[PDB]
Amino acid sequence: KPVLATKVLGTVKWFNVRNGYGFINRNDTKEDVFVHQTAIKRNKFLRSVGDGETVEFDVVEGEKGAEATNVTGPG
RNA sequence: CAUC
Repeated sequence: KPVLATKVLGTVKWFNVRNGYGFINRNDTKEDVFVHQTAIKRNKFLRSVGDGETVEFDVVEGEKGAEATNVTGPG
C-alpha cells in the first residue's frame, strides 16, 4: 500500500511463471524486491517478465516486505 | 504471493 519509491529501474533476477512470482534487483540500492504476477502491467497472454530484462517500477511496502508494483518496460 |  504505502509507496516507497517511484520510477525505479531494475533487472529481473528470475521470474517463475508456474509460481507466478520472482525478484527484481533494484539498480538504485542493489536490493531484491519481490514481484508478483499481478504487479506487472499488461503486455494468447501470460503476465510475466523475463530473466535479465530491465524494467521500470514502483516500490510499495507489502505485508511480508517491499514489493514491486506497476512493472513496465523502461521506455 | 519471498529465492523458482
